[PDB]
Amino acid sequence: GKDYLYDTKEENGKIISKVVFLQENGLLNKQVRYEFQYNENGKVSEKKAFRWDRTNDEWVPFYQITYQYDDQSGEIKTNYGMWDKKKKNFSLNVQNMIIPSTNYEEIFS
Repeated sequence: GKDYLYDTKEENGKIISKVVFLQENGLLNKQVRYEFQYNENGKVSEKKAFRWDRTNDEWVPFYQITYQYDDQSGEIKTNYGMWDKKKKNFSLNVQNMIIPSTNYEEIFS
């Protein structure tokens, strides 16, 4: 079965990072690391996700989402890109999607 151990760092009131460990059949492995940055209004502006590379034991960038907010829309506009290991940017498989504002807290995984 799957259980999860979460390690969350907060600076004052804001989550800055979260690591998810997968617990499965008595094993414990790093699964994903999230890092968060915030706009001037204190809302999340950027989420970066890292994979755990077991060949080298290091966090490697995986994807990046940026978030834009609108007064009247009730909607958050998100722009996602995957890490391109040659270009060293998030230019692969770029896609846009809308999150309802009511699901804001789910950004923190």
